[PDB]
Amino acid sequence: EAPLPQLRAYTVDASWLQPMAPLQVADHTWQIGTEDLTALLVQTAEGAVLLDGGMPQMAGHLLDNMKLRGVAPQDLRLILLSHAHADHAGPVAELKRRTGAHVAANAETAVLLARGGSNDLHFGDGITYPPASADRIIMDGEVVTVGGIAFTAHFMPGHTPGSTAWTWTDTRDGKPVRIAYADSLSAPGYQLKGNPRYPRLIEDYKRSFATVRALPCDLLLTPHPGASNWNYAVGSKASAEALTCNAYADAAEKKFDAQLARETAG
Amino acid sequence: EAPLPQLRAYTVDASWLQPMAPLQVADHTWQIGTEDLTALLVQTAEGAVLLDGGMPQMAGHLLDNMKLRGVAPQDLRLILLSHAHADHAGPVAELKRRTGAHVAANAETAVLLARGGSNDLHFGDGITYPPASADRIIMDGEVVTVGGIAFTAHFMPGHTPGSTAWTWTDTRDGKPVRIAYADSLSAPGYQLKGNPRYPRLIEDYKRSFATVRALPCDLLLTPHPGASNWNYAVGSKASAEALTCNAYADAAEKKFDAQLARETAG
Amino acid sequence: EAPLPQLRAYTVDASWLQPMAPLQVADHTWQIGTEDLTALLVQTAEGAVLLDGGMPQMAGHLLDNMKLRGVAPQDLRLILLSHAHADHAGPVAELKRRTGAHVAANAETAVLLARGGSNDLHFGDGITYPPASADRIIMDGEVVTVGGIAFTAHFMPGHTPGSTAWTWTDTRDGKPVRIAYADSLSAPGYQLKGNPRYPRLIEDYKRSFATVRALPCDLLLTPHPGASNWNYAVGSKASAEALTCNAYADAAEKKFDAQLARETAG
Amino acid sequence: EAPLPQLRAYTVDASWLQPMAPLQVADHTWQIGTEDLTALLVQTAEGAVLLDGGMPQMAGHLLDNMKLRGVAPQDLRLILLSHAHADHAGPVAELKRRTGAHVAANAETAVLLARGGSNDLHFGDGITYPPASADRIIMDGEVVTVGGIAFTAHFMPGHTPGSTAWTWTDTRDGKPVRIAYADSLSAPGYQLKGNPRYPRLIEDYKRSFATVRALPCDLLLTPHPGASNWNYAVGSKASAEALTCNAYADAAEKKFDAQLARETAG
Ligand SMILES: OC[C@H]1O[C@@](CO)(O[C@H]2O[C@H](CO)[C@@H](O)[C@H](O)[C@H]2O)[C@@H](O)[C@@H]1O
Ligand SMILES: OC[C@H]1O[C@@](CO)(O[C@H]2O[C@H](CO)[C@@H](O)[C@H](O)[C@H]2O)[C@@H](O)[C@@H]1O
Ligand SMILES: OC[C@H]1O[C@@](CO)(O[C@H]2O[C@H](CO)[C@@H](O)[C@H](O)[C@H]2O)[C@@H](O)[C@@H]1O
Ligand SMILES: OC[C@H]1O[C@@](CO)(O[C@H]2O[C@H](CO)[C@@H](O)[C@H](O)[C@H]2O)[C@@H](O)[C@@H]1O
Ligand SMILES: OC[C@H]1O[C@@](CO)(O[C@H]2O[C@H](CO)[C@@H](O)[C@H](O)[C@H]2O)[C@@H](O)[C@@H]1O
Ligand SMILES: OC[C@H]1O[C@@](CO)(O[C@H]2O[C@H](CO)[C@@H](O)[C@H](O)[C@H]2O)[C@@H](O)[C@@H]1O
Ligand SMILES: OC[C@H]1O[C@@](CO)(O[C@H]2O[C@H](CO)[C@@H](O)[C@H](O)[C@H]2O)[C@@H](O)[C@@H]1O
Ligand SMILES: OC[C@H]1O[C@@](CO)(O[C@H]2O[C@H](CO)[C@@H](O)[C@H](O)[C@H]2O)[C@@H](O)[C@@H]1O
Ligand SMILES: [Zn+2]
Ligand SMILES: [Zn+2]
Ligand SMILES: [Zn+2]
Ligand SMILES: [Zn+2]
Ligand SMILES: [Zn+2]
Ligand SMILES: [Zn+2]
Ligand SMILES: [Zn+2]
Ligand SMILES: [Zn+2]
Ligand SMILES: [Zn+2]
Ligand SMILES: [Zn+2]
Ligand SMILES: [Zn+2]
Ligand SMILES: [Zn+2]
Repeated sequence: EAPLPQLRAYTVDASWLQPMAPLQVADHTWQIGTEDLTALLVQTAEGAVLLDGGMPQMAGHLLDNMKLRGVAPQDLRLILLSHAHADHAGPVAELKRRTGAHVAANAETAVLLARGGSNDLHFGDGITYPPASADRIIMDGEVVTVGGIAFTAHFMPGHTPGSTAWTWTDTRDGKPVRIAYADSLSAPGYQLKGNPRYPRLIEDYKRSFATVRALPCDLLLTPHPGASNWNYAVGSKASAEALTCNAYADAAEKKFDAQLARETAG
Repeated sequence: EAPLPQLRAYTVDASWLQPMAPLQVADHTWQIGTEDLTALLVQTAEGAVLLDGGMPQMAGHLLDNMKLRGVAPQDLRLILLSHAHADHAGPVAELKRRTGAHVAANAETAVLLARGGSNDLHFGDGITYPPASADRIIMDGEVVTVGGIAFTAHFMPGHTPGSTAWTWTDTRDGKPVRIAYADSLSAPGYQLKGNPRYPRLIEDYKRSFATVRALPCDLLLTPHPGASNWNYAVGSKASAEALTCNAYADAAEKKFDAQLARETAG
Repeated sequence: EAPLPQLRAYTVDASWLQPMAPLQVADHTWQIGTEDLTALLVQTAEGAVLLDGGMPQMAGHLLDNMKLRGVAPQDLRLILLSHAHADHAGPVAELKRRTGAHVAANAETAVLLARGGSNDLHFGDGITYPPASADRIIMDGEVVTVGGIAFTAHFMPGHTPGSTAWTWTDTRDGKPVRIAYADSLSAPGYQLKGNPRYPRLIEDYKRSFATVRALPCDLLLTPHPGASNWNYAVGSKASAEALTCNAYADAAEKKFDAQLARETAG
Repeated sequence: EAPLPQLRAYTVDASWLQPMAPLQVADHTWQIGTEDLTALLVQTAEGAVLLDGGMPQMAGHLLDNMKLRGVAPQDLRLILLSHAHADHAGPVAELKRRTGAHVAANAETAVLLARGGSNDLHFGDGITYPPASADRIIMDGEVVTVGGIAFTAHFMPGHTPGSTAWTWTDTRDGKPVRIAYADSLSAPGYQLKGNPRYPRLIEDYKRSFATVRALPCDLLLTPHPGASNWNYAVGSKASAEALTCNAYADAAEKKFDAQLARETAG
């Protein structure tokens, strides 16, 4: 009688899809995504690095903003990721096809990216995107260097098994600024306790809060800017209310502890 | 001002998603998909073969019908495909996870399946599904045998580069019936002439019409039953109006020639 | 003048390639590899599991011993691995082609297996084997069940990033025996300190010694039987001198500490 | 009693491993491989293309010759292949890691490259190399353009299913020269007739001879220079005795016909 349900698209708040002009974060580092999704362009003498790309439909916008910054498609050398969900790695496959970029990621992120976010530990097949391959597998603490800028990977599993914080030192008019691009610490709708697909989930989150607290962190950014209290829409004041890494980890742990207590109740 | 567009789901006619009970095609062969999408179960002494699975959301229905036929999940040994579009290979990844099945397919089908139908030559990223890996690569004319039933692959590129017809001989109360499961010969919205992503498209279709004409073909079935004039909803009369392979290829070539003439006009 | 060097084969001690008849370890568990490489067959009512396969050239021998145990190729349901080096995962690709088996492994093991052991963190391309794909990705502590026998994964990174101990409870004439198949803890020729390809190597080994100490462990086996003092060549006395998990971890840590001190010296 | 055999390395004639300085073929095109294996560097205003790399151990030599030509590792934009055997695609994985290059290849070549030449239709696992992934899948007749130089793919299956001829137009002091890099047409030790792994092998070779005859072909080069009568070791006279595409196809077909007759005899 009833047919099987139609496929449902992954739809998001309009602000996550609202294009913005490039916003300078430090001397070499620019936010080039949307008002509510981070995509960081780091420009060096020997090419550019992109950290995250946002949603699948953002590929053209990212290339447009790269061109505004003077980065031709072939000048993009490397793509790094916070984690391989559709709202952060969405356009990676298309960006690889349209640029000279390689992708570097840890093994967990590589296997999730290669299945386009399908068979997610918590989302199943509900939130997917075009698959892409990682060209370089990185280990915890490994340094990736482009044009002399060194990016250090800090694994912080929990939100995904492959969740990664990336740190690098830029300058603000020549003076060092230690940037920490810390991954999400949310657990949206997750089963936290006794999860057969992620048995050590709680232990991983708890260690990840400590990892984030200890990051070198003059300036924190996050894949969802609201998580670190950034306001990309207000330009020069965008960073004014930004959290420290310590405060971001503390807020995330308090939310996590409350969610765990509610799960025990329900 | 305007945000980027939301992602759009691949939605289809309700009849493509309308479950049906198993319909016997020959002694060992059953249609177990929906009223308007073919999924053929061939049952042998040494396990079962599935030819196509339909849409991604059909995985549970297929397993239900397998159980009605006496095929436990671990009894499914092999998945074969007509072509790797979402409406025929949709549930392959999930079926592999939930059964003991391997997938056998040609290289073109394997590479399209492995990217979940993304970066399609004609559809781009508009019609995708969870990626799956082929476990065995097959060549044109290669025979795959399960439980003594021999399935022969006949490449018929055009609708996709990897489009394949599968033939086998079943029985009807012990008497031989040469079954031809011929792939689609449609070109829905395709640019046929001077296509930079498929320069020899017209030559491939034209050869594929000839391939289909020559198939051993007592009984023709097609991924979309309407293409061969099957009527799955009427049970015992389902095959009554079915086309021959010759008539199917002729109708497809006439449609193709008309579409090519219209493309030249527009 | 001098040509580039010829490729060099991965050659091993003859005892690693010396076939042996199946040796019973417990009611359902058999050593079916060679005198000096472990390959464990666990036989259940609903099919068999293979833990490791040894060297690439052992595939036929493994299938022979499976047949002696009553396991037809299609009865092999699952392959599990200690780690994805050529002397333990060597024949996995061929076994998958010749049996109905899937492979389950963590993400690190999956990415190393998929490149056939090439670009190894320590061996480069010197020790490789035919690539294979993991069909199921498992997380730390995840339970995989076949025929009612539950196998629990315990990650113990160091020898490879994906190194895994597998535990299960068998019986000895109906009485429970907790088997621990603990991975290698060696670091043959490895740079341990300040390794840019594995920055947290020492921390991972140190945690892995503790993981092995805590395993449920009535009977310890290891990929190289000599590491746990097994003597496969003497049949019924093969397990007589076997180490406990505690003693295996202690011996490995003492060796590791000495090697680290020598590396600091040299 | 007897242990299983040791693994055997793929060893080749010394001349295949004999490094040579870059040899100019046309204004933009250089032979940069060894005396007996072709590796063509095409240098454009917008980066370089490499067609084949030879044996796995040639990676460093190729990078050295690129540097002599003024091509830094990051200037290599694209790798194209004749076919994915160890003596032509051997160093592709390492070159991708050490350069900015992507690989473009047809689906058949991509699936063979991704398993490192293992499970070869004729060689089994005897001739393998580190696996690499194709970043772009190309179709027959598709044009790939770098720095304004257009490379056209011409499929010529037989030696491998994915065998490809690549054509482009260079200049000799400004005057057009149509270069044809035609793949191997040998069948070394192959079973040609009734091959269950390649049922249409003879038909594919026969069509491939015709494909090679029709190539735009002012100057023919081949993966093994001896096949087209090149003499890389004599510098300026290297091309003097080179065959036409017509003569290369004719010689290959005569050899093929004789081998087929001998196979029928034996
Ligand atoms: O790398 C040390 C550096 O990090 C900062 C924050 O940028 O301090 C963080 O790290 C310290 C050691 O891990 C912690 O004591 C501190 O709580 C944490 O914020 C800088 O203060 C310090 O120079
Ligand atoms: O979610 C952060 C994102 O929201 C915007 C509005 O689109 O700013 C809001 O959130 C900021 C804190 O994260 C507030 O300071 C601001 O007042 C509020 O409008 C974006 O600008 C910001 O990137
Ligand atoms: O395999 C031959 C077999 O096929 C049939 C149809 O089932 O005929 C088809 O193939 C013939 C040769 O390819 C064609 O002459 C014919 O037009 C085509 O239908 C049977 O008639 C025949 O026994
Ligand atoms: O598209 C074929 C598919 O449509 C159904 C109705 O759901 O049957 C229709 O098409 C048949 C020919 O293909 C007609 O004979 C029939 O009268 C018409 O309703 C399905 O039954 C059939 O599988
Ligand atoms: O799972 C507990 C079980 O393991 C054994 C060994 O088989 O003890 C091991 O684990 C204990 C807790 O992790 C440790 O105290 C002990 O040192 C270690 O050997 C059994 O004794 C126990 O029943
Ligand atoms: O390396 C273990 C492996 O070696 C053999 C001989 O081939 O046995 C040796 O090692 C045993 C301890 O691991 C000793 O007890 C034995 O005396 C010695 O010969 C194999 O039997 C064993 O599997
Ligand atoms: O593309 C035509 C061009 O190719 C040449 C050889 O470079 O001729 C080849 O192709 C012709 C048509 O395919 C054949 O007639 C000829 O035999 C073959 O060598 C040039 O002669 C011609 O300009
Ligand atoms: O196999 C071709 C390859 O061999 C060399 C010698 O290393 O040259 C030989 O083959 C040429 C024809 O292909 C002959 O003309 C030459 O006289 C002979 O030495 C290499 O120079 C050539 O690249
Ligand atoms: Zn400045
Ligand atoms: Zn997320
Ligand atoms: Zn998110
Ligand atoms: Zn019957
Ligand atoms: Zn289709
Ligand atoms: Zn369809
Ligand atoms: Zn018993
Ligand atoms: Zn090892
Ligand atoms: Zn080992
Ligand atoms: Zn010049
Ligand atoms: Zn070859
Ligand atoms: Zn060759």
